[PDB]
Amino acid sequence: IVGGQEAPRSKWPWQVSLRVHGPYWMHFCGGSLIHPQWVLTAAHCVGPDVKDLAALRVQLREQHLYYQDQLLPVSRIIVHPQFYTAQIGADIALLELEEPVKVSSHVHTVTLPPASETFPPGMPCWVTGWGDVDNDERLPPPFPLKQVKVPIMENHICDAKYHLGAYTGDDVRIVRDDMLCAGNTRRDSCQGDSGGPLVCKVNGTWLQAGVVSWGEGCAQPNRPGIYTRVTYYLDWIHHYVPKK
Amino acid sequence: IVGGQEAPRSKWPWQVSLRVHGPYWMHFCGGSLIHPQWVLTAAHCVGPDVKDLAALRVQLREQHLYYQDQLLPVSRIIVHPQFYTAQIGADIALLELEEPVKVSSHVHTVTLPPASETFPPGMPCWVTGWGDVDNDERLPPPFPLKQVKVPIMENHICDAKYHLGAYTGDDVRIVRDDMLCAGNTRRDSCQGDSGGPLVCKVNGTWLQAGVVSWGEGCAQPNRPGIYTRVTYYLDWIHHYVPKK
Amino acid sequence: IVGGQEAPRSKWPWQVSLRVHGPYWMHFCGGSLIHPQWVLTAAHCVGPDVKDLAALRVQLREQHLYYQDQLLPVSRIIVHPQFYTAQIGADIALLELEEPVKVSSHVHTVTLPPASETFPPGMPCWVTGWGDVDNDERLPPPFPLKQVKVPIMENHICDAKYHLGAYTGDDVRIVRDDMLCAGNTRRDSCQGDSGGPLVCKVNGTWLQAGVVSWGEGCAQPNRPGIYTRVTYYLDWIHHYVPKK
Amino acid sequence: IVGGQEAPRSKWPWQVSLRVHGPYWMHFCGGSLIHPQWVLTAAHCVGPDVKDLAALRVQLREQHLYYQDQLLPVSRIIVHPQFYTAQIGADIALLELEEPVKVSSHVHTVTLPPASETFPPGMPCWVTGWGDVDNDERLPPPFPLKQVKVPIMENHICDAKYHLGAYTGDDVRIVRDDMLCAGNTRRDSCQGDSGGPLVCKVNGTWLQAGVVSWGEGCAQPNRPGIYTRVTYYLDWIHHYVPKK
Ligand SMILES: *[C@](O)(Cc1ccc(C(=N)N)cc1)C(=O)O
Ligand SMILES: *[C@](O)(Cc1ccc(C(=N)N)cc1)C(=O)O
Ligand SMILES: *[C@](O)(Cc1ccc(C(=N)N)cc1)C(=O)O
Ligand SMILES: *[C@](O)(Cc1ccc(C(=N)N)cc1)C(=O)O
Repeated sequence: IVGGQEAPRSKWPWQVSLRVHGPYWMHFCGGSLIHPQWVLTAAHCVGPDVKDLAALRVQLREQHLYYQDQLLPVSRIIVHPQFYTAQIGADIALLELEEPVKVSSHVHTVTLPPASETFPPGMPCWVTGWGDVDNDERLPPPFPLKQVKVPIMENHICDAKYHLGAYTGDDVRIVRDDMLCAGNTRRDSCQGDSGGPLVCKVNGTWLQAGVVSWGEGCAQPNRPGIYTRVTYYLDWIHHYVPKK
Repeated sequence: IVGGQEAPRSKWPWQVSLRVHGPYWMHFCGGSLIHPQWVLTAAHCVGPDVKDLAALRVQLREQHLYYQDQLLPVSRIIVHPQFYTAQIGADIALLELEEPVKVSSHVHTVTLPPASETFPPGMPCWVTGWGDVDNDERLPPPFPLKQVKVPIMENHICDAKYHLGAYTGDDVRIVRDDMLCAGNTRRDSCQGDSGGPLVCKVNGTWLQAGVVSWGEGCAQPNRPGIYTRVTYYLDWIHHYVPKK
Repeated sequence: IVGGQEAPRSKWPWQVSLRVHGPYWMHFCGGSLIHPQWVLTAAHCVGPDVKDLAALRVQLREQHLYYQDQLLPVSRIIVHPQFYTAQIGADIALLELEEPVKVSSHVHTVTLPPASETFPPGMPCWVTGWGDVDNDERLPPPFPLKQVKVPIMENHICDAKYHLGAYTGDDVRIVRDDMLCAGNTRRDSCQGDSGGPLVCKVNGTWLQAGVVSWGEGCAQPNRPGIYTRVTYYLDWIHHYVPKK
Repeated sequence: IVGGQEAPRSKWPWQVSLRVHGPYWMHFCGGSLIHPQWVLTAAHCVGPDVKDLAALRVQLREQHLYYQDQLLPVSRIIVHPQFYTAQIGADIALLELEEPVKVSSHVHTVTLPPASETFPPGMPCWVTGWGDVDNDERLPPPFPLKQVKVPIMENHICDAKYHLGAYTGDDVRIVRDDMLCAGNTRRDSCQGDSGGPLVCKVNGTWLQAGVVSWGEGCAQPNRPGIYTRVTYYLDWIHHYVPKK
């Protein structure tokens, strides 16, 4: 997370760390607990190539990355059939936990938005994660969970900003309708934050607007971070994730 | 160039090496001389972001990479307008030389293919460049120009191979129509070969079928090399490049 | 610490970690508390070149490296005058803390051996530290304190081993008299443990036999770890460290 | 070679490049031809740990590092028995070529200084090599052979500087008697030059004053380059290398 501060010990009870079997289960992406047995994350964290579930393990919310690990195995990985590359969109995926978790005040789910929310500019949205604090500036130990308040931005205004300084004709759409932009030159999600959540407090309830997807560098001018529009994949998600 | 051998001192007269002003003008992509004044290459080598022409410079064909440079400045860079990402297609771009070249036996142009030629499997095709001799295995000095003979693949079988081991549904074309495939587990282009020419001998003559675009690594099984199908952009090329 | 295990949360009270002011106060060497206001460590961790005290910092014994840092600043650095290189010997130094520490069950001084001791082969000795667990294999997070039990080796046997496979004449001494050897092809200290302690349980008492000084790699055949022999610099240590 | 320029195609006929069989025979040190069948180089380049001659190979003087290689195998390697560390001394070794060379105007031997010769402060001495051009700044291809003119410095003055900014006592001698100093903050030998010649023109003749040995960084303040004193090991050199 570029900019921001260390999230208070009881702030994002839905945050989860996706780990791989390295020399040690090393954090490779984030995700959010949307149902006691399902995790929502970016497909590019686990695709397009098939991953062996043994190599994967989930860590629910924790204030400092490796200090109190309690790795949960995954039972099934579901990546969107249209996903190939983040720039092409559809960068989203579900990880089914082998066993349901026991929700509490410190670990409980995030609410998906209704298929009628647009998350216009002005909304108080936040991105959270344990990713780099700047370009090629990794998060120094003790790996505290950082949060940042980012500003939504009209896809159209965004798409345009992405053409400034580029050879790409304007008739060519860079920012797809299934994506959502947010951030500025000093506030942005970054490498290692992928799969994490962008949640906005709509009418008092934290809703998950998007999933950290891609971008051209961390907090670069005219290059806001791109997130997957949750509302665009609400149905697909529900094919697997029951309502309650 | 995975596989292959060092190329004869008089084999690929159209080969060029694009250089960036580093500590030195180090090579970063190849090209092909298609007109005494224009260089054909992959857009991804010089785009989508705008590049400083002074920071660029073209080196004509040579047997050993930095022994006898004779750098030529580039007058204009013309990246295809629909280009944003290699996977998305349109990975082609043109470079106009400030000054023409005095063609010879060791350095002359390559014949573009006719708009009809499809280069079906069975054609003898070669790829040329100074790139990695395997994944993360950089070409050792004296940096000899290597050539390798690759087998052409039909796009539908190429697309099919690409779906093997991938979560990406089959109704999702991974290998577009403006792309071509060539290569196998022991023969293929690799990092640093991008922008290079895939040429085939069609009826006793060397035509350039494709420009080294992307791939999922180097010489990996079921992930053959993707090249920009030249015939597709034949028109566009000609809009800038005069005939002869 | 190559080989071994994670140490008990109440095992090595004298352990300290030296921190350099970087992006964060990173650990660069171990060190021991031998007096509530004096830290004993290897000269190479802080010399021969003069270091600035504002950049150096001592952290007391902690189970996991960066979790609950409580940095203490250093008042003075006293390297041994005869020091320039580890191989040449005299690899020892003292760090005067700014303020005395409040000794407890978890954090208290280690007993310096009497000038009479030798710690002959067969001594139950242990080395502890937060270093590499193998050559080029850094300590994976959460950085637990490790401990490994190592066999003391007689100098003359150790010097012979150091000649096996080397060009250096036998008459030439590699292992000096102010050095001590301990370890084998499976248990040894490593990069990062430098400056730490090698304590032995002498007649029901923990005595610091040496300081992790140098070696030709971690746990390598015919190259056991070389430690500074403390009895040798006792009088020197005492010119600054009050008795009790 | 920090500072200096590319040496003329006929300036250092005695120059040689030592090569280790890697992915390719990479230059790891320089040396000099002191007799048609022996090469003199710094011991640390080939010791103290025994090396396999099948992996070493000597390339004679060549203007550009890998372009026109002609590797010669070694028959015997003789490391001075007192060697173990450069800071300790006796950094000198001899490689015997399998066959005598055919010396010529471009490739022939250098003259060894007479026992008397001292090389007073200010001497017109030169260092030549294909090493780093600055700390951590490697010599970029085409790897020209570089040279630089460095001023000799008296051992007692040089040793004085090696104490400036260092804890080491003035009573402790850092710059040993079998070493020699040369260079300054903008002209100095560097990483990869080890073993190369330090020749001085003394009364019309180029005499090999020293051998690049060690130093605390390249072109660093109060840390002039330390070379091995040749006059010092003459007798030994001659115990193997015949006179003429
Ligand atoms: C993701 O962290 C990659 C990623 C995501 C988002 C941004 C951004 N600037 N918004 C940069 C990088 C991963 O895959 O590690
Ligand atoms: C290109 O060389 C990248 C590149 C090109 C081709 C392949 C391949 N497997 N055919 C892999 C990578 C560059 O950008 O340097
Ligand atoms: C020390 O840790 C260096 C060091 C010390 C000891 C050994 C060993 N094999 N016993 C290897 C390396 C430092 O300077 O970090
Ligand atoms: C030598 O090149 C190491 C070396 C020698 C001398 C200097 C110097 N500044 N005089 C720097 C480095 C090797 O072992 O590669």
